[PDB]
Amino acid sequence: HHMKVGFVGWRGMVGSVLMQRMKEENDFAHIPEAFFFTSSNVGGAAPDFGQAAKTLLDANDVAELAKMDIIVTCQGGDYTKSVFQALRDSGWNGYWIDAASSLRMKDDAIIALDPVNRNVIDNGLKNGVKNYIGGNCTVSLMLMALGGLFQNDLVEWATSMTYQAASGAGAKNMRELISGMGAIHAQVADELADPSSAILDIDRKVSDFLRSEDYPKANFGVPLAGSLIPWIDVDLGNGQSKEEWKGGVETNKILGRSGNPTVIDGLCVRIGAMRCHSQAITLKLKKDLPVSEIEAILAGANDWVKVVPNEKEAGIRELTPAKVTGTLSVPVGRIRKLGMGGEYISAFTVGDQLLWGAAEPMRRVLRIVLGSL
Repeated sequence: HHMKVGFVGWRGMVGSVLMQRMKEENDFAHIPEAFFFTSSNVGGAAPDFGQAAKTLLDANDVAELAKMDIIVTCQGGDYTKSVFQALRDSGWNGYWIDAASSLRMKDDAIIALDPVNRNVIDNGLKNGVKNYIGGNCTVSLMLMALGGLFQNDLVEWATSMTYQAASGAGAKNMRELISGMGAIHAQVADELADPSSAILDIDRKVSDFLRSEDYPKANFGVPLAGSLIPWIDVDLGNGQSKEEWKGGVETNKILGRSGNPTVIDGLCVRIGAMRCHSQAITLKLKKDLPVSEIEAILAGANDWVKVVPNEKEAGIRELTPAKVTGTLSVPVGRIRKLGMGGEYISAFTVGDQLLWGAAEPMRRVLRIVLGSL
């Protein structure tokens, strides 16, 4: 009833979304003693959520961290590597709630996505698990949409072809995306304002610009605005990106199915959207069910998924980054039987990666951890 919660990386993008959400749900009213840490500004001002400690503690001081009962970090994997094992080596037996991928595949850690795996979280808490890690964006967003099928063991395999937003690469990448949009338009601003200008002239100027060294591409390396990038994260050397490899491993740990795991594969592609990830998925199901029953199973899974009837007008209104950005809704639609047989379906889902793909599972598992003491 006297728990001390420390926050690291609250000032970065993910941490800033977390703080915003915790303010919106009045989470700090449920935190007896909140503390804010810093890698740069020891003794400076903490964000004012009404907590007693108004000044920043040293994020790199393992003894200061060990004073917390719970550490909530959005600082990233390098930070986690710098202090986590040193903290545990000192005897610190508190809770580590982390956005980063460092500890995802450790046996003493749970990937928290409670609308999908609350039963797993509740069991770790009773069995002494102290590490609750946020899942990779694409998997968590996929399971928010499709958890009804997976949780019922109705999925034999799935391939997801993704349309991933810049936010997953960072604030700098989001700023570069909009800058590129502005620089593309500025090349043909006059022609666009002239209704009699030739489309092929506009077109040639834009395509020349995407191949010119004047295009702003410092962060992605290549154009994103006006283009796409069919590789995300590092090259594993087997033709697979690390983003694609996190697919099968993370999905099966969240559910608890690393014993007889479901195959999750596909291609991860960046497109010019700000912060929604979209996925076009082929699934082979273990049963030939009608679309209506599949849809009922999906709808019943959790409170945030939105099944969209498979019609044009609803699809283009509901299943887009324009609709979903900044919201907690996870629409899924285009549910159709495929030509290969009754057990093959398509699904298309859109989800905000800064919320369900990052900050939102963290505030909820913080509350669960606090509600357990």
